[PDB]
Amino acid sequence: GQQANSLLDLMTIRAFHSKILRRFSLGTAVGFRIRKGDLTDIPAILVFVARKVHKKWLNPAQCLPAILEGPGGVWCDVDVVEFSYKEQMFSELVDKLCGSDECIGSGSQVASHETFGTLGAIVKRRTGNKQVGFLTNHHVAVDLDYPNQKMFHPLPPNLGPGVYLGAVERATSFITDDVWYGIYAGTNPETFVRADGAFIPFADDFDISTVTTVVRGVGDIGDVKVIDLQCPLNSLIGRQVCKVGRSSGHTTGTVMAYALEYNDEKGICFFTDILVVGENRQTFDLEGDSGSLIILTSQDGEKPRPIGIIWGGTANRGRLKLTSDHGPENWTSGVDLGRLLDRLELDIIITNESLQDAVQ
Amino acid sequence: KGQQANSLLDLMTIRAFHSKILRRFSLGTAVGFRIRKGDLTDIPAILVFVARKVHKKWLNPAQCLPAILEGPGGVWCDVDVVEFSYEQMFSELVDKLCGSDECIGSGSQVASHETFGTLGAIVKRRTGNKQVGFLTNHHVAVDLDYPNQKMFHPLPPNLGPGVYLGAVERATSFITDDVWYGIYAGTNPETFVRADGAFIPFADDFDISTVTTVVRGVGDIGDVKVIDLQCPLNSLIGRQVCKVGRSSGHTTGTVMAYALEYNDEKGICFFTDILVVGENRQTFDLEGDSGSLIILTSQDGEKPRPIGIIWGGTANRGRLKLTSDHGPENWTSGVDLGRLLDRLELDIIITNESLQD
Amino acid sequence: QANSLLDLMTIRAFHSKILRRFSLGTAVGFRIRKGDLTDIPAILVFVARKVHKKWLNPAQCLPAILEGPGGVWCDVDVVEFSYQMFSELVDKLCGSDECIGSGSQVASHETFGTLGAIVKRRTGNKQVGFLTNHHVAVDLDYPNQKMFHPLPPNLGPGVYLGAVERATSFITDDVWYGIYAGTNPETFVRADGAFIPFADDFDISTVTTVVRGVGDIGDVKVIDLQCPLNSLIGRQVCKVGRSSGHTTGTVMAYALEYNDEKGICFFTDILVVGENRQTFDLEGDSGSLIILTSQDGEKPRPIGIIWGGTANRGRLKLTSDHGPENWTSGVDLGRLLDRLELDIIITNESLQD
Ligand SMILES: Nc1ncnc2c1ncn2[C@@H]1O[C@H](COP(=O)(O)OP(=O)(O)OP(=O)(O)O)[C@@H](O)[C@H]1O
Ligand SMILES: Nc1ncnc2c1ncn2[C@@H]1O[C@H](COP(=O)(O)OP(=O)(O)OP(=O)(O)O)[C@@H](O)[C@H]1O
Ligand SMILES: Nc1ncnc2c1ncn2[C@@H]1O[C@H](COP(=O)(O)OP(=O)(O)OP(=O)(O)O)[C@@H](O)[C@H]1O
Repeated sequence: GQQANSLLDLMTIRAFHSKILRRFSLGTAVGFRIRKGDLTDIPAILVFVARKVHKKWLNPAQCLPAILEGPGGVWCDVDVVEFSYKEQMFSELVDKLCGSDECIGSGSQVASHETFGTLGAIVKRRTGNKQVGFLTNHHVAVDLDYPNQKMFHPLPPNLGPGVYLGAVERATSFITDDVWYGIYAGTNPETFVRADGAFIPFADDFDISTVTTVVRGVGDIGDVKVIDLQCPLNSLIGRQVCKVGRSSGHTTGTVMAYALEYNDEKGICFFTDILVVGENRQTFDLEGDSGSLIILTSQDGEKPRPIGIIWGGTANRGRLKLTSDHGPENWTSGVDLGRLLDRLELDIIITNESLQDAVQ
Repeated sequence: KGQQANSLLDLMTIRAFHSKILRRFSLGTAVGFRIRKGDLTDIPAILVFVARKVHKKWLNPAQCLPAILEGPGGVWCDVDVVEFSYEQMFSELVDKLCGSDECIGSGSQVASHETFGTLGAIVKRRTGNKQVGFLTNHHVAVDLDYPNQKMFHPLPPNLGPGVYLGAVERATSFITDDVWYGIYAGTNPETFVRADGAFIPFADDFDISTVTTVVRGVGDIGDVKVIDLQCPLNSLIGRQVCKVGRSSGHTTGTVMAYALEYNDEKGICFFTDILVVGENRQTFDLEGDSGSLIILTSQDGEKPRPIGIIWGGTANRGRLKLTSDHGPENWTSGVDLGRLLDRLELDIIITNESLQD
Repeated sequence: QANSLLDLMTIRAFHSKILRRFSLGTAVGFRIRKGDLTDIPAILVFVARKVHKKWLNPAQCLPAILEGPGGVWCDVDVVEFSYQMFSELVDKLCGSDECIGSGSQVASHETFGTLGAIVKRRTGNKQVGFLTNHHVAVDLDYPNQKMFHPLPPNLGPGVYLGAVERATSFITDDVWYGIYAGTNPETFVRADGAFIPFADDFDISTVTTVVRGVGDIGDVKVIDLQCPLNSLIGRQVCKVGRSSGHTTGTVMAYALEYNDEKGICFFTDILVVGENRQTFDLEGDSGSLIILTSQDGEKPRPIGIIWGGTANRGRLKLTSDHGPENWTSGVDLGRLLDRLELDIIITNESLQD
């Protein structure tokens, strides 16, 4: 008879009641109840519909209950959100990240022969030789069917001047929920979590001595921050995050929901990790920022800690409307950094001391 | 040496008397107040809508319209040359008129299986059953490619949640000028005015107890104000009007011309009744506002009076230049409420105690 | 065993729930086996694709026998639905003639069409005219159009025929058929029809009653819903159209029921397919008269009017070593006549008087 106070409890409650909510919803996530336009502190399951019609034009069989109970007597609220399923910045930071700098690092532009992207972090393989490289999104890194994919910065040789970074070695795709979350967050045989990743070691002839580990526009970042499923709920949802992109530069935002699910028509259930909406009714990211690091804003004057990377373009998928008298605002979807570094056995490099010593 | 134009009727027949030279090089013609230097004056005139207003140095005398016309009994009036061509709001009212409220009324969103529209008002038929329904335009109501077209609010069941309102009962199509105005306004055997409208009865099992007469943004409206065609010209032209729409919310405007006539290539001459332009170069209605009530803004502190409804959502039909320091601004066309209340015989409900009878 | 149409629609109405699960439509006719029609009454089930009964779930295998009230049984057939001629007749039906008649080209300001038969209202003034399809006759937002032959004055030389007076919209099956053919509150039997009176100043002396290319037709033939099944299904039909000219065909099925994703049930009356793997009407023959081929030295009798515009649309795909064939939909010209209360002037004596 207790109230949910962690992400695991809400995820288990949604798993118990997966069939009721999905009947008239375009998606479902777990977070904080949104009332009168801003987050409250009451845990709730956020269900996503296409329109919020007053419950006077709804038959009784379409009015979702506001309270659900799960295993062991855990209850939580139900909140209904109105979901929906090119302004490039010009500044001194975008120019440097697009290749007008003397060094490469996080937020820099990485390109293939066909698509652009954004450099993520500078990572390290935890096993074997422990080569040095970087990690990004495979939708900009791996072309489905050319046999080899090479990395160039800023542009490929067939499009402009650039240098050859490396080749894709390991790439990730949708994985089962059991390995990712550790629980059965659903009643479907085929539930996959989309977490793109790509480890590209630097070439043996590369000039790696002109790379940096500090984030341009954020300063110095700390060690990676893992997301625990049984921690207080106000530790992930409702916090302040930032991003450095090649197209939009430094942008700020906040975390709105966790564990977004889509349920395509063919029957496969796809989970999306994080939901980020920009601040001051701005956009958190453009299209082309896929790969940029997502870092929590420093609190009580500590070192900011990356918590994930941007999946890609969410404008095509749609936007969301927070209860207000203003127009809808788009969102941004992320991926957990911890279980994307564990699945690839990668280590975050924050300073040059761990870079110089491990380049041997 | 005679009398000057001083009203709408019998000085609009002056255009009928001279409908031979007016439309040779013009896209249309209306009657109202002369516009000079961008402001509306008080001299009655006949506005001539051309697609390009050049200075009188590059015109042969053939296409130079005179500034004075004559009619029956020695009546004269001026001639005006006007340049004339032929994304919803996000606020709280817009949200309340699309299903976020607990009541329905004028300005509410009414939808069919294909189109979108706005609720006109709450009405009663003056004979027979006397059931309380509502009225709108038919470009949203009727379809002749379906036997039944039903109304849902906010959305049809095949597009989203909603409630069933009713079906179309009466919708008079384009109607001739003789019964509408009374005068033979034109020398064309086939002259029609597009008085689109549709009376839609409420469902038998529809909850009446959740509908209202409040305009939701104008306050309380009075009895319908008929456009009497024997009053001075300063009774319709130049007054302030307003509307409530599902897309554009609540806006305001002014009346510039009356009885705008349009002739197509096939030969049929079509009259449009009311010309409205926005204030401060703002728009008066978006696309999807067709069927919204047009209400005169009340002066001297009386109750506002509805005088018409919006014909169609304008984005393609209308652009006119008033001043030579700003770009063209679109206009909105309306239909008289009071002769559309006669061919669709009705009675407007203005209080909440006329809903319980 | 059913031996008529009346008890053939009744079984489908009784079993209109299991059939609609995996079908694009349903009609009543004769069983088709190996590409030819048999003499066994059956119910045609129009699926999107034919597969062998081994890649199908047990609930997706439609039974071959259904029963209805009164202990009457019928077979079930599964069909695979897939929902200008240059001659001297096409020229004479397009404006080169010295007279107007059946099969002539009639045009509105927007669309083209085809004249049907010369008709006469049975009450009131009894003034002559003609009847055709309203998707040519009526422009909806302008009810009473003017009729011109061959072309409107804004498109070419022509003469003014008249203006539409009465037009037929969707009709419910209660008045049309008589039986409640369907357990659906909204079942519509949308028979196109439009009587266009001739103008008072029309010459009328240049109007014929013989069908160009068929000769002299007899009186109209009504379709009785309870008769021997080989009286309508399996017969030979023909037409005279403005676009394709004379063309022969064969009636395939009766009372076709197509569906739309709105919940409202519709009905189509007559199914016709071409002969020798040809097309029955290409485009613009909407309104052409459907006439049974003369049998045993008789006079051909009109039995329907083409709905039209179903060549670049519906294909009657067969699973017997060939490409899809085109089907044409028609409407019974006995009830289109009755509910508009008209006649059929078959000879010159009834036109003059
Ligand atoms: N399937 C549905 N589609 C559209 N609207 C619905 C549906 N189900 C419920 N609603 C409406 O959603 C309303 C509640 O949204 P919500 O759950 O957030 O309440 P809230 O947070 O208290 O209020 P607020 O709207 O102020 O954010 C319900 O009370 C009902 O009016
Ligand atoms: N067919 C035409 N096309 C373009 N311009 C025309 C045409 N006919 C007349 N004009 C010119 O329009 C000008 C007159 O406009 P108007 O009729 O408004 O007078 P006005 O009200 O005194 O001036 P304004 O409104 O511009 O201050 C004259 O130069 C007139 O010749
Ligand atoms: N829903 C369906 N979709 C596709 N195919 C089906 C379906 N149901 C049945 N079938 C196949 O259709 C076959 C029969 O078609 P039909 O009913 O006409 O038999 P038939 O006339 O004896 O043979 P023929 O195919 O020679 O015309 C079934 O026996 C089965 O093989």
